[PDB]
Amino acid sequence: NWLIKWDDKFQNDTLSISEFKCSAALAKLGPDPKHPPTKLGEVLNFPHFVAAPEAQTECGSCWKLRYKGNHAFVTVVDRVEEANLFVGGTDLVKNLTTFNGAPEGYDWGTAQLFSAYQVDGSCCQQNTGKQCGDP
Repeated sequence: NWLIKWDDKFQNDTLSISEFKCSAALAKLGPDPKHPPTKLGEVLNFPHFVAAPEAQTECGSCWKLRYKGNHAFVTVVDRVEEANLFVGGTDLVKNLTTFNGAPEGYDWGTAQLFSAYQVDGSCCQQNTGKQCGDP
């Protein structure tokens, strides 16, 4: 029963990574794992980013989301404290939750997902060593 809502925060390239509750994990999620990104725009997989609840999702984890016949791979970069809720960047959500031209999720602002599950971080461009493939 995952929901997704959208918020411009998660595609705001200019925001300091300090503004996200996953800031420590974000520091390690630049294209150089030694030189922290300072801004959200520099983090791997930007802007397919979501806030998601602690315990259910780990900071920096990669999740495959499905809506109808669409899917996306998203990095958890912040927290919301509502169970089963993702809040994603506007364009991410708009694209995931458009069905045959109708931006269902975006226009309503909340959409229910068909499914969400964590996948290997390579799906979110992280250097795990593995190939994303087709999870």
